[PDB]
Amino acid sequence: NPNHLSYFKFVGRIVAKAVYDNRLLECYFTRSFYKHILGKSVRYTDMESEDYHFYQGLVYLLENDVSTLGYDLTFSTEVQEFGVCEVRDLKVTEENKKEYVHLVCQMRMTGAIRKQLAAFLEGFYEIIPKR
Repeated sequence: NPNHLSYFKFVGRIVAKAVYDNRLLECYFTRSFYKHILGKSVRYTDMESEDYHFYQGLVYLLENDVSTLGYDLTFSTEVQEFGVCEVRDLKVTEENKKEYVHLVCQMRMTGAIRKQLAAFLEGFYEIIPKR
């Protein structure tokens, strides 16, 4: 849909109207999307629901030495958004991997939905103040 951001802002308006009216909707959003609507970071365990084989890659990253990978990595990942695939920087090391897994999970979760999400939040905060 070429207008999709506007429709996400509309549905965000309808969600904030239901909340303002104190009326229950049959919405069942992910914990990720509620975190996005609260401005909270996601956690790597969220990838388990969104992309199991990437969570599994991170679990091979947790509790294992980088030497198990057999090739080097850096802070960059391929993301499909709107059907375009692009390699995006996240800013690897034993200190950074704590950050690599966080930012790569951000990139993989938001990259493909970052603009839909920002439109929804624009629809939401119009009616219900963020604070």
